[PDB]
Amino acid sequence: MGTQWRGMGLSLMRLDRFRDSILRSDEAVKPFGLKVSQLLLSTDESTFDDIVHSFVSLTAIQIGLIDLLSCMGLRPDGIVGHSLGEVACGYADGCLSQEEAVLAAYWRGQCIKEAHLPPGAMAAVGLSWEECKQRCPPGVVPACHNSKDTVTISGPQAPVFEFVEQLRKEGVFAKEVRTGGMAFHSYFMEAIAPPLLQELKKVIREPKPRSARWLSTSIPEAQWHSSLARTSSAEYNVNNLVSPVLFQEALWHVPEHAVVLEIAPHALLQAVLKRGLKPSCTIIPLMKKDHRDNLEFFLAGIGRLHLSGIDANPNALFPPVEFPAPRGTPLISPLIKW
Repeated sequence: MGTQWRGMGLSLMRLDRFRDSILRSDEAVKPFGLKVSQLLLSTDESTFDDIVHSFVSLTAIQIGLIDLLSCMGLRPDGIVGHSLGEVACGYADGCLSQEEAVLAAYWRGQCIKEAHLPPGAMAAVGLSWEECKQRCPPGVVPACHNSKDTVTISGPQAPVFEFVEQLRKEGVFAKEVRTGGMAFHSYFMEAIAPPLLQELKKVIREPKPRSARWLSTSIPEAQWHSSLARTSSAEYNVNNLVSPVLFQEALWHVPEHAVVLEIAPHALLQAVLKRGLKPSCTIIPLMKKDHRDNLEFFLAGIGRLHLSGIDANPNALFPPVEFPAPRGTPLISPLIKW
């Protein structure tokens, strides 16, 4: 979360595949009365202010991007999700269905609102994971282990603000992240677990095993053989919501020279990936916040991908060209140089 911005995805909606995927997601979530397309074309900035709308739109956009990438034939060798979007990771891995993932995200959002818990805020802290975790005041714990340098914590706004100001007193980098006014990955969510799991079981009926490529970021590596990690069951998603995000831990398994694509409406985690990844790795945003033409940025990302040695054919994105070609098409043989 935290990447949604007003007007996101409109540029890419011009593509046939993306619009079709968005329509399918909207149909999937149709019964509840929410239209992802309506949200995307929505003009009010507050449209993404709603947690439900933000979650649904983010999941839909991630699924659409995955569909576009699969259209060209790209087959990921690894998969890593960070807090929300784990469900999108599941859909990419094949263990989940588009309708299943969309419904899961929507139900997560809905149950989140129905909790009506006290306000919760997260602030990014320049302090490392170990020092912050021990230094955390009561009611504040390590929220997400983004990287060695940067760790985020979640808790009641009062102690969170007090510790943020105290840390800023030392000069350590501090910054509050837009949490929608509510905490995550903390004891707070623990209350919401029962109803959320009930809804997911109502939604998830045939859990499928997690693939080898997918690396759970909510299940510590020592437990990756556990019952939870085996299948992307509703319980796994609930734990994903409640448990701390061990994003940094999984990064160490990224092989050298790997090409890392950031499947997201906004390339938020680019800096974290650069800091916490092997220098040989390469990063490609695939989408920029409030960019003039997100389609151009996506095409540039695909081009950079092609420059990286991976094979991707842009023709799949657009409608097929009828053949044979019209007479007068320029000769190609003269253009070849040896």
